Amino acid sequence: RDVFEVFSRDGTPIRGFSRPGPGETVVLVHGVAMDRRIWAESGFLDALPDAHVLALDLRGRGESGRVGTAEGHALRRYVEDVRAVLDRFGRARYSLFGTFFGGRIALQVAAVDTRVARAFSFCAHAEQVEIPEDAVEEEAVAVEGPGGHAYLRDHFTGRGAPPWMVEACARVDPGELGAATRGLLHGSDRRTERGHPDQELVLITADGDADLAPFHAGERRLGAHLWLVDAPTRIKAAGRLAEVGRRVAGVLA
Ligand SMILES: CC(C)[C@@H]1NC(=O)[C@@H]2CCCN2C(=O)C/N=C(\N[C@H](C(=O)N[C@@H](Cc2ccccc2)C(=O)N[C@H](CC(=O)O)C2=N[C@H](C(=O)O)CS2)C(C)C)[C@H](C(C)C)NC1=O
Repeated sequence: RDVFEVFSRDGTPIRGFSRPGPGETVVLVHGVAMDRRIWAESGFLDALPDAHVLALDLRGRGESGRVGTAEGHALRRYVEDVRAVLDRFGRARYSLFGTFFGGRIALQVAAVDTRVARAFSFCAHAEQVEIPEDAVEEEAVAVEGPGGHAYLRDHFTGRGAPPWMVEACARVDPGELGAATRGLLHGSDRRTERGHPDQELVLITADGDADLAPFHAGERRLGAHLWLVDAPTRIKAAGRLAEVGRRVAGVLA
């Protein structure tokens, strides 16, 4: 692995790693309370034998620049972070894969960037969502204070998340957890669109997902393919991420 830095539109430095390979160029986008270490820890990275893998830390996470404001965590800024990585590696074709909100980011990048040949969204769909202001603010308060890491650790432990997902939360600055949560009130609720006709769009979720309807909506509206894994909930589906990586490898091959 080599490390890289690029700058987003708003000047935020975005840091990541590049794992060279002779195959397709894949860009990996982590979830909110995560960083780029999850790709190796989940076994997803090992499941892609040939790809040139680019894994970024989104703003405010990992080794990327701090933000600390709700507006600085607007979805459009994350999209800019990812597009800056596409610029650095200069390819005409990329395949994006994102987990949870990272999947939503990947879908939005696909909508706006014609260099995205494929986008895979794990446990996030493409449809418009309702984002209640009170629930957002309550969650932001719960994650940003002294007890915020413990709150998330307990939440994910009680819901059966894999250990790497439980542990990643404590690596995120609490102020960035709060600001990222509040960032949802700046555009995150709009549906995503297909970027161009030849793009391959894939949604993945738990077969037991309590809200599969919007995943089927994306099949109809975007021509996305839906992949299911054996799990009762989206959080538990994260235990299957390496297995999903093997199926991604089959597409890239
Ligand atoms: C419940 C709580 C622990 C959890 N909060 C987090 O984890 C982090 C901590 C800081 C904020 N965090 C967010 O996530 C932002 N908060 C939310 N987002 C919503 C959501 O529904 N997301 C979906 C994916 C999705 C996205 C876009 C479009 C479709 C689907 C989802 O499946 N979420 C599961 C939780 C579960 O299955 O019950 C997880 N998502 C985390 C991640 O993205 O990394 C890993 S687990 C809407 C508004 C996007 C809600 C709510 C308060 C607004 N709170 C959560 O989700």
